[PDB]
Amino acid sequence: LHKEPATLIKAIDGDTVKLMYKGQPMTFRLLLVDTPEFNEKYGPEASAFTKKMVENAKKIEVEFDKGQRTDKYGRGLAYIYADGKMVNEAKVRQGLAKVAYVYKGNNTHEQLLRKAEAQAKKEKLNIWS
Ligand SMILES: Cc1cn([C@H]2C[C@H](OP(=O)(O)O)[C@@H](COP(=O)(O)O)O2)c(=O)[nH]c1=O
Ligand SMILES: [Ca+2]
Repeated sequence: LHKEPATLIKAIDGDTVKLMYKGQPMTFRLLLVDTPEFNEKYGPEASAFTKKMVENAKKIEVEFDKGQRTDKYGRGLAYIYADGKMVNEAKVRQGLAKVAYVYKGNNTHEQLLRKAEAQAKKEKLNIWS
């Protein structure tokens, strides 16, 4: 895969970010993850962690997978990096999201994320406690 530049417009919530990609505003849904809704347990915690990761970053990057790049709602589908650290992976790694929505063709980082979730469990970290 390959990374592309982008800039933050707005950190919406756990699983979505609005970015300027190719000079155009676009909302991205993070691939391979499901964050607890704002009103569920760990929701506000999961949300802050995500927001701050993209807001504190000096450089945001977009990385599409080998399949569809947009979902049915018109959201871009990608792995997002903050100063070279993958946001999708970091969220799962700290027990603030679960690997989910693994679709044929967009699963390049599936095993890396599942290892992060296994590691987060070994520690009953956040959502695993
Ligand atoms: C992450 C992801 C979500 N989706 C769709 C499936 C779900 O459809 P439904 O709206 O019918 O449930 C929806 C959930 O995204 P959210 O978890 O943001 O709500 O987004 C994809 O199609 N591909 C993806 O890679
Ligand atoms: Ca969600």
